Amino acid sequence: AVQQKLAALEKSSGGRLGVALIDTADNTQVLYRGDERFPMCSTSKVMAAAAVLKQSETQKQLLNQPVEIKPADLVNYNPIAEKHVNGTMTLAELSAAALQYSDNTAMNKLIAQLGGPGGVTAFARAIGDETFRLDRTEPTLNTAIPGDPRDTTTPRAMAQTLRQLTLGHALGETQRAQLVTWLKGNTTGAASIRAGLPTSWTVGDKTGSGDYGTTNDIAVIWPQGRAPLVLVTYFTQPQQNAESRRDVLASAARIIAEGL
Repeated sequence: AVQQKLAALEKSSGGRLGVALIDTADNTQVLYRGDERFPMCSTSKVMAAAAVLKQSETQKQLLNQPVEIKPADLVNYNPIAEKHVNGTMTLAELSAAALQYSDNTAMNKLIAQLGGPGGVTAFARAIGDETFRLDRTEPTLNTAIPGDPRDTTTPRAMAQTLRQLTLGHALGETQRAQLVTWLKGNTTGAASIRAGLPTSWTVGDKTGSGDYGTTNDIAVIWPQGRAPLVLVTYFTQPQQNAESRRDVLASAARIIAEGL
């Protein structure tokens, strides 16, 4: 009934919906188009941040390293970086800004720290994620062009990776805790998965948004009284300037919750 409910939501929305739920109490999965590729957009900021966290396991003062923010470094959405122009931000501050405010300059700095998009993909591969690919920096990674494999992943692989990063051991203990702290402090997710879930649940999430009305969210969820969950929702639309449909992600989370 869950797959049918999700299919009906997709049909009503006019778009293409991808869902993956992992219930870690019993490791059950719920997927909808779970092996179809979707543009990741700013949800990629999770992987990049984790990759920097991974680097910091073997470079101890790495998170505290200042990075210079030049005027020319600013892109299309720089709510935090725009205040440190002609200054510096440490990698911890950049990671926090990327994850919790979706600052695209912060993301580009994280990518640069990793040696380019392929460094993020290389981190994905090193932790056993064989589907993720990051090809471009911000803002062009948000073009979300139908069928373009660049900067895409699948809901299933994204859910598994998010589990390894936040509940599994792809990262060291302190690094996993730091990533969880960052996700929990996200400021942009109130209207996405969170809006479809009971209000007493704790949620760490990362939203994303892009062209083709691309509207994404990936979350680790601690329900009241039960084992955590991973829920990824990737939504995209047929027209390039389509408006974001975050309510669709909320409705998918609501459907998925009623069956858990």
